[PDB]
Amino acid sequence: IVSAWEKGMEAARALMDKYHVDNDLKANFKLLPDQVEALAAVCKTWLNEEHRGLQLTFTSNKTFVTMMGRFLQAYLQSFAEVTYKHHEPTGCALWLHRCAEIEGELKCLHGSIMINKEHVIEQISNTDARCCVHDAACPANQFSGKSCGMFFSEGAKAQVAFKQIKAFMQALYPNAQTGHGHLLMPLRCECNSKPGHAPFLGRQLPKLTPFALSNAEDLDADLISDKSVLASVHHPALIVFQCCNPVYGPNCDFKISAPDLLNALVMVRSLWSENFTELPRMVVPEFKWSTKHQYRNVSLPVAHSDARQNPFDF
Ligand SMILES: [Zn+2]
Ligand SMILES: [Zn+2]
Repeated sequence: IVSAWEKGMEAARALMDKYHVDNDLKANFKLLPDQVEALAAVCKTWLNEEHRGLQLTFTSNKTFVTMMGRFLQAYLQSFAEVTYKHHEPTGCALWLHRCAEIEGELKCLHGSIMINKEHVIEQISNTDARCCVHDAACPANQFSGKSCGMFFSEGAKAQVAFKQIKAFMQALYPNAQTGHGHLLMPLRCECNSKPGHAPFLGRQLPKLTPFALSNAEDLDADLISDKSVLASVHHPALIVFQCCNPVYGPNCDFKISAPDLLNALVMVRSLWSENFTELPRMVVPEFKWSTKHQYRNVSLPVAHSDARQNPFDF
C-alpha cells in the first residue's frame, strides 16, 4: 500500500504533464490545499483546447477557471483519499434555498422568510425589497450583528433568478431523485479562501445578487429547444456571486453566475472522464446556518451637525 499523498501526486502530475502546464507550477506542486493554480492551468488548457467558444454570463474568465480548479482539486483529493482537515477544497456548499417554492416569497441563509422593506436609492423607490428577518428593524440594506448579509433591492427580480437556477438544474438533470431545490454556491471568495485569513468585517460569504438578462425577452422562445436556454428565457435573471464585500478591509474581483458555477463543476466531471475511468464520490457540503457565517457588523454613532458653538443652554 501507497500513501494517499503519493497516489494524489501521481494523478496530478499525469494531468499536468498531459496538459503541458508551466514547468515551475509543475515542479512546485505538492498537492497542498492552497495549491490551485496548477490545477486551474490544467482546466484552462483543456478549455482552450476543447471549449474555445464557451460563453460565460456575468462570470469572469479567471473566476470560472479558478472554480474549475477547486473542483478538480476536490476530485483529485477524493481519488487519492487525501483530505486536509479545515481545508474543504471546493469552497462551496449546497443551500436548500426554498426561494422558488412559494410565489413572492424569499428565504435567507437562516432559512427564514425575508421581510418586505421599502428601499429608496439615489431618487428611486424600491417598494419590493427584502431583508434577513434579523435586519427587520434596520434601514434597508444595512445589516445587524445577527444578519446573514442577504438583502434584495428587488424581491421579484430575486425570485426570477432562483426560478432560473432551479429550471436550469431541472433541464440538466431531468430525472434527478434529489438536488433540484439546492443551490450550489461559493462560501469563499479570494478574501477568505484560506482558513487562517486575517478576520475582516461585513459579510462572511460571497455576496448573492440577482442580475437581469435584459435583451432576453426580445427572443423568440419558439425557435429554442435547449431546455437550459429556455430556463433563462422564462426566467430572465441570474443569481450572481461576487466578493464577500464588493466595492461600489479586503475586496476581490471574484464573480461567477450560478449557472456558470454549476457548469464549472459539470465541465470538471467531463475533463475527469477523459482522464480516469470512474469519477470519485465528491460531496459539496450541505449548507447549515451557523454563527461563523454571521455578518460582522460595526455600528459607529456619527454626530449630526449643530450650528451651535455650545452643546447646552445653562
Ligand atoms: Zn438571514
Ligand atoms: Zn473577496
